Amino acid sequence: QAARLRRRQLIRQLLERDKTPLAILFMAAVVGTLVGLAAVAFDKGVAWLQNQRMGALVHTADNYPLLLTVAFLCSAVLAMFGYFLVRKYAPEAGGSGIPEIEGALEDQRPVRWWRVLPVKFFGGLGTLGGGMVLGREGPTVQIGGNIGRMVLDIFRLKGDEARHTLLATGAAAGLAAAFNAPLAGILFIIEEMRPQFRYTLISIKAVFIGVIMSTIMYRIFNHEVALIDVGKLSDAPLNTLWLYLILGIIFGIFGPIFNKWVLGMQDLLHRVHGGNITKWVLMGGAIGGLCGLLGFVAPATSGGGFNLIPIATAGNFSMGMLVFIFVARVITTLLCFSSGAPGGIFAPMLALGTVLGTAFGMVAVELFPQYHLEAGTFAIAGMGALLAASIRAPLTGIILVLEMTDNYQLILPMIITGLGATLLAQFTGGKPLYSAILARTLAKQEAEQL
Amino acid sequence: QAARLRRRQLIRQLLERDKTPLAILFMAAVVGTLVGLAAVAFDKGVAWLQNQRMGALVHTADNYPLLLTVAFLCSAVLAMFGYFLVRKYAPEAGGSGIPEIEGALEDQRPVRWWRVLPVKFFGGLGTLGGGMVLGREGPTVQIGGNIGRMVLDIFRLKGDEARHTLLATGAAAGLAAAFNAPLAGILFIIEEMRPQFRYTLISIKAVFIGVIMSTIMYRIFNHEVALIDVGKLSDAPLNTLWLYLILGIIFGIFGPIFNKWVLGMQDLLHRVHGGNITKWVLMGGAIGGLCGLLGFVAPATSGGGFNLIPIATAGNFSMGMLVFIFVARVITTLLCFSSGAPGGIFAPMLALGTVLGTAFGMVAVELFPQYHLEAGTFAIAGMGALLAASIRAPLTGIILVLEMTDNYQLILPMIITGLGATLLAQFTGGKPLYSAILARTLAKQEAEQL
Repeated sequence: QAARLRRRQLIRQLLERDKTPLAILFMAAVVGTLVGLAAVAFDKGVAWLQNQRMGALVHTADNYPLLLTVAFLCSAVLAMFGYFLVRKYAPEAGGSGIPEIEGALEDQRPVRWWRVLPVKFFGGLGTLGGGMVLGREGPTVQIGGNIGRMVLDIFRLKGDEARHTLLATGAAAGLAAAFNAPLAGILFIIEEMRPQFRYTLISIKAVFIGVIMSTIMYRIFNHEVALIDVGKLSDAPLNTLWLYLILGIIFGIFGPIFNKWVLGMQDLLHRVHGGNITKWVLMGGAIGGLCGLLGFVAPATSGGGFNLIPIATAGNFSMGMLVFIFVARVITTLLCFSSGAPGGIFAPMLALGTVLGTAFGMVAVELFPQYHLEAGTFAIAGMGALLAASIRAPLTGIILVLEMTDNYQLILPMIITGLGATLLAQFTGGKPLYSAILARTLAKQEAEQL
Repeated sequence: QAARLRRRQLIRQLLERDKTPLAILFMAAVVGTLVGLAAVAFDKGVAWLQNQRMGALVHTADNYPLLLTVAFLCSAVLAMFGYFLVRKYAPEAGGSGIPEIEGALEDQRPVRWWRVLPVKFFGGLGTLGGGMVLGREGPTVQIGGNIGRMVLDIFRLKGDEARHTLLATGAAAGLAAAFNAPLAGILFIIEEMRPQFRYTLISIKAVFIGVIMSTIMYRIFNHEVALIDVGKLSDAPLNTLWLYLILGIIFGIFGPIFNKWVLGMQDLLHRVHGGNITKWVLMGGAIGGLCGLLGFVAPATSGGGFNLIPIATAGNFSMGMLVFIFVARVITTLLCFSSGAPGGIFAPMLALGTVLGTAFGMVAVELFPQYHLEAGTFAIAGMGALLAASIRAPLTGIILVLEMTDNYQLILPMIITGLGATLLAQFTGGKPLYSAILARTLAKQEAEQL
């Protein structure tokens, strides 16, 4: 008897499908333009801070320790400013922000646009211009979601659909304009950040409008220079796909170890300061001054993670340097992100994945010679593999790497590794990172209520 | 006040995420291999039948009307076989198949793998080798869904998640092996074919296994024959994006008119025969014969439409011929899909979109000289536009055209034309075609449920 009414409802629902009102479809363009302006202001600010920190070496270019000490000092105070702002005015700004946007899409974790926008925009600017290794997409995604919550009370719009829709398209535009990827912004909304346990009416056309009205405002400035440039590499033949599957096995068995390391280092770095604000700011300044000293000398194991990647793929880079770069980048990414720093972790995961991919490719080109292999394709194949192993977002983790490279023909070696890094991460016994940070924060929020 | 237990359940849900059983994840590989085998068997059979229908002219290459009438006769009987099959044995194999899989995934529309596979695999072979304007997409997606139901009663696997997951990965691999696109096959499922109103539990990873396990089986049998081969066209600068927006407005004002034309032609060709099986298969023979005739003479306005796109973009063509090609293609697609013949209207939408894109580009290169334009860019921007304006699937309509063309440098004109198509196809008042066909057959089912 239930089949009589569900078809009567399904006919009435299908004859009015994908019909979203013009109020939402126009308010999703102003948030796209605003996030597109704010993201390029963020990028110009971090580029200006990096340029002035690189130009500060010519003041005293004679003494080595007294030359690195002033770089350590400015990278320390530029991170203490951001840490002090985050711990004082809005403690929700810490971490990567994508778990709090995911929480705000499911009615917990209240977003405060009046409070957390001009502490994120001025704290992430400091701790990203200070040479720390953080992906500059996390603050842009949180800034996008909070600009979406800003322009819903500024223009006083009402409804239990608009506060899902504008909150989604802001966090789509923030991921689109931080990577110059106008498709990964949509595919990180419809795959990961949407609530996977409840049906919501997130307007996909409004997400489209916000993504293109932020990608246009990203491409008006800094015209067509990409964040990563590498030419059309060698095509991957059919008989070598099992090597990419083996790389997926390695990445999937590495992923949950990285998640356990991050979730343990968070407890350790919280225990070493005990909740004291001044001790936390001093520890953040010390841990950022490490990030800036390695940005000054031996500059490969620091920075945003986009000055290292295109020279590892199809480039001269020895394995003895490569294993040190991998170990040091694990250490300094674990120090940066797992310390409450305002900053996301996509670009360090992409850098770790492409360094381990270059390592596996340099192993395979000497171990299996009869395929006439190239070591450059394994870096592009394993770029979107640590994302598929630790975020468990293996469709946008492949679409982003296909987007920012313009190297199509290894889409099947990319997608094999993107599957095999999630199969042997589920069967290993891991959890997704951006769904575990939200669970930990929700447990900490609930356990305070006695 | 109700947040004393729902977030406590949300913590338990978020900790246990992406935990798919190994039985589902292993049954999602045998369906991938079987769809990858059946699709390339379908493609090799339709290629062989096209080869015999093309080599039949060598036997009688002296007389024009006696050469044309035997082509008319074989193209008529090759469609009468498919029409007689689809009307005698399984009447649910008509049309496209994606509505009869989307309705099957809503736990309506009962799947019959014992009855729909050996009618589609032998009738959609004949009506596509005969030369009708049908895609090889619908008959592969429906064969995929029926295989996904076949290996669930073969292995007698019981579940409330497996009967949607296998039915989803079959219709994922059916689109992935029809275009050599292992990303459009997933982005058709997680965007369009899933339940858009009810909360479902389609596991993303088990679609993701079967897509690559079908793409490998595709590429292992067809060596290197790409679908569409056009070179790297000139990238659109940011002062001519409004031309792609205007093309999107034209496509959006065309889209619902095309949908209403198809929906009207369905009732017209239903009323012209009145349920008579012999009159219907004679109508199918006439509509196959007067499409194989245009396959022989003036061969642009027939076929799947993939022997036309490299001539349309980056090729010499006249607008006075292109107008006739467009109107004849709309007439023959209207007469071929909307007549119950087993064939998807997906490739005759791609060909129509790139024809209208070339017709916009060859107007704009003359009307706007100072832009230093190139007419082949607008064809690639308009190929992914009729899907966004009539199927209203504007994400897979962009990812698929990015797959089978390999032109990333115009991804922003492509996405602008796609959403400018869906905006003026929503504000005109149209419905998506795959959600209108399902609503019409559900209403026809409710009519006979007295």
